[PDB]
Amino acid sequence: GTHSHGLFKKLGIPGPTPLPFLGNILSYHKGFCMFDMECHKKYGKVWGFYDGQQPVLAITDPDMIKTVLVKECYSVFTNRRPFGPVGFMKSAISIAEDEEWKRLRSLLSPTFTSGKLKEMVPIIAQYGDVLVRNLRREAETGKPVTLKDVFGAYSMDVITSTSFGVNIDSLNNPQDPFVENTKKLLRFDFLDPFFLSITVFPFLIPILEVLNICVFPREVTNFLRKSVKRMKESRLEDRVDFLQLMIDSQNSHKALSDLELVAQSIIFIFAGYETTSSVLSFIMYELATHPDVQQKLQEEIDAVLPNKAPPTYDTVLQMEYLDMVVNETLRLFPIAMRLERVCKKDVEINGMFIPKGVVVMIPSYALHRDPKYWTEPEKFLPERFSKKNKDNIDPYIYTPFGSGPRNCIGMRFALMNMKLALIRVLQNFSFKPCKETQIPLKLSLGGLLQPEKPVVLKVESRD
Amino acid sequence: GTHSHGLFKKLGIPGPTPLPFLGNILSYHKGFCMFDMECHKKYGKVWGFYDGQQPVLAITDPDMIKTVLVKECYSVFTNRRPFGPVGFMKSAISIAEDEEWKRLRSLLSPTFTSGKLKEMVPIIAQYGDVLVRNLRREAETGKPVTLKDVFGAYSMDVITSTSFGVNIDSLNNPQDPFVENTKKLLRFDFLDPFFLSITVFPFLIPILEVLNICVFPREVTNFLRKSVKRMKESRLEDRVDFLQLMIDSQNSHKALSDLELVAQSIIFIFAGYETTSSVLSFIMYELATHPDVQQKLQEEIDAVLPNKAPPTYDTVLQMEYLDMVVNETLRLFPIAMRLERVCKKDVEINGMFIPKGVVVMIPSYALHRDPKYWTEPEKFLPERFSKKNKDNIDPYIYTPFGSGPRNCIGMRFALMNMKLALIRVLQNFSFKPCKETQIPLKLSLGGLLQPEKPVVLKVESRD
Ligand code: HEM
Ligand code: HEM
Repeated sequence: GTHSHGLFKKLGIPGPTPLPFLGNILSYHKGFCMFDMECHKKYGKVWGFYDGQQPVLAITDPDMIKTVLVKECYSVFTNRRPFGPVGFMKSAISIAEDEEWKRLRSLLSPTFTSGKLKEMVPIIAQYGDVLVRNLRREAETGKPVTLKDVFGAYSMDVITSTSFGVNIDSLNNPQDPFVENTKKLLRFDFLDPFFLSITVFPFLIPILEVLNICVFPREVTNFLRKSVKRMKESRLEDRVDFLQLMIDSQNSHKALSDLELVAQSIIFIFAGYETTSSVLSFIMYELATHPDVQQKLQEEIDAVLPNKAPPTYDTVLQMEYLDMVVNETLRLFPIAMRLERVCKKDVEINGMFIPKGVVVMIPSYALHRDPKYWTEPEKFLPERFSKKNKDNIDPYIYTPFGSGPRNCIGMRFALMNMKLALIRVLQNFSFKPCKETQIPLKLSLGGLLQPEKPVVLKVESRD
Repeated sequence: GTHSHGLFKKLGIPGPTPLPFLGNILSYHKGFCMFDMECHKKYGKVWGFYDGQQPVLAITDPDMIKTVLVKECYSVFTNRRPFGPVGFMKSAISIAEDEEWKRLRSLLSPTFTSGKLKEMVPIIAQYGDVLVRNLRREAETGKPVTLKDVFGAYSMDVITSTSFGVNIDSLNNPQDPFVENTKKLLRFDFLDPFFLSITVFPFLIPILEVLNICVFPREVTNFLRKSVKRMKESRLEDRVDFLQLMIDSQNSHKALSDLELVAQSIIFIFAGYETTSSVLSFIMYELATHPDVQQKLQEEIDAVLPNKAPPTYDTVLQMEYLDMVVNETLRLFPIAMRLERVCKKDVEINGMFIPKGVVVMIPSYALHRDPKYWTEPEKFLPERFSKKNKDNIDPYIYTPFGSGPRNCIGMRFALMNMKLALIRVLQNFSFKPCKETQIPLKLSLGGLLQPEKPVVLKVESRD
């Protein structure tokens, strides 16, 4: 339980001294973000710690971050950390490694071009209209609104239609079989008891795989696998969704196997579902607690889109203050918290030796709130991202979507999705705090960047 | 227990149908060689089977064998099969993989040049004199001699002196601490209950490694590790052995770490100890049961080395009939039985697709006795290897030392070692069957190519 706990000592790298077997995981009692902030503050630009026996090297120099995420991505820093028993989802692009990831990224990148996105915009926009209709119910009864619920439904609606052409008002069909399955693809809490145990007993992962025990719910993955087979078999006899693009990609490296395709369909839900709804909720919390910013944003929207004109791909990209609001919220709440890459081979990068097998970690949350780069980092200040000020932002300090060849493949889609939701909602409503609104917002101490209590807000119709 | 058991069926490759969990391991009840001979006979040039869940593709075409062992060695077929919990012996050259093997092979190849070998010959020759002295005791009492005992002692003597400068008459110091340790580095029986269980439960290997349970005896490896540290620390203050060559290589890729060095010292014992003594025993069994061949060999020795002249590097390499006898015995008894390489990536080689992760196996024992290539393959016929006949021998059918960049690194040393022993012994003695000699020889049904009963022979002094 100590074998590798001498590594950073031998390399002269500072960090919290690890306990046998556990390493440093007891320092996670306040979650990832507080641990990373405290280590940054007390150890400086680089430090190392141990998740069980696994050494993790944290780096904060932007030039070093570029070398890892960009310059040496294919040669040395290709893969993320393996995390638990995964079964056939081994073929999902975010979990695949080395040449197999490189292949999958090539097969799937044409699916995320601006041209495919623009062709999807009318689809996503339809569910913004559904969102507004549902919000209007509660704006009329005066009941406070739980944001994760309404933005969760929106997120689900956009996924099911843009992924499979499945058109559902999920907020009002919460027991449609397709919705009750996809709702279960939530983000993993890596500080929960199962994942803590796997970190201390990583040698048990092969035992779980041989028993077909999978961190992705078996019932959900099998429902989706058989649903997809049915859509594929259909369709053929008699759409601009991700499934159709992937189906088309199967007829011209060696094509995308049928199982590989279902794995991507599932991982796209997992990657986009709770991420989008969380960020939307943080944004509306910031707008509700900064009425001046909400008004300025509604003024911009009304100017670009007079008389509640429906948003379009081009009109969205025109809105600079909208972009500034989205960007500043993601500075405060980079829901990934950390970026990680395994070091595949002994390397020396910009001054320091990094041994094979170390996980190199970029603490996005901590860098996003680092006073060296950000004046008053705890304040919500969209003007940081104005054309005036934004040139002073280092792209390797601000990394809410990662960076380089393995960054977020759905970044453009997620930005466009969230902005289209925000536009439609703000055209129709203003959001204000309740007495049940938690002000200021407290973050959870678990493994997910989420509010301590669900955000709840009053919705008032601008009509 | 069936996941991968459909692979050869899907590829249209024949082979014995596997049972759940076990695969084909129940067919090992007569050992590796009989299983490989029977499959070759009933399935043809290629077949597949499963060691538990691991698929193994057997190949017999010499052009395909060259492609695997030679042409695509670095790109695709670099590594042997992982086999059990190995601990720090992970750094031993025969167990290392990919770039780390390539590095170790580069660091260690200068240690096995003809020039280093010739410099070692006086050392090895000294223990041939010790062998003869010990044999003479039993040639005088008339007691039959157990070959593995006398050739085991010889093998040990040559190792301890050529590896560490440790000069011991091990047959008469059988409880010297250094001898009692090195005697334990015997070949693994992969059909024994532990290794059968590991084959059926390969998922338990990580559990064993985390508990520091190692297939190499811990007490032996630690005795040798501390012995080596003592020799290294000594020596320095105040030799042409492998240790000295490796020590010298540490002062000019990034040099050979201290632990890496001890790992090679241990693996060289493991690789050469029981291998050399087994082959010597097979050779003397063939000479004793073919007196005409033994006489012709003694006649050649007496002609090259009149009046029991001591053998030299150059005189050994002059003896053609000696070479033919050694080579034909190794045709009958290729103690490795099989050569193996893991397929690192999907490839198509000479006509057939081979998927990633399959073990490609070359059944040396079966090819060595294949009637297509060998007239009367069960007969001991040294004239096969005469300059007359030897051009008709395919170097990828006859592979007692493997082939290509990852062949036996100690091949020249082992040949020179065995020949020097045979020369000295045959200069002084003739070996004849006893009534306790098993004729014809029966092979064991376990996992090692060894006689069923120990070979025992009468030794008669030519004086
Ligand atoms: C606001 C919403 C989202 C945020 C903040 C976000 C953030 C991130 C981050 C930080 C990464 C890691 C990048 C790196 O390691 O350098 C990532 C990866 C990824 N995201 Fe997103 N993401 C979001 C939405 C989405 C959506 C909607 C999709 C799919 C439609 C998606 C698909 C992926 C995939 C596949 C990866 C792994 C890429 C690869 O391994 O090649 N994400 N995301
Ligand atoms: C008659 C005695 C010996 C026989 C029949 C023999 C046979 C073999 C065979 C068939 C291989 C596998 C080659 C392949 O996979 O293509 C091998 C590998 C090897 N042998 Fe030998 N061997 C003998 C003696 C020795 C000795 C004396 C040493 C060391 C001094 C040695 C060191 C090695 C090593 C290190 C490997 C692995 C090479 C690598 O992985 O790079 N062997 N041997």
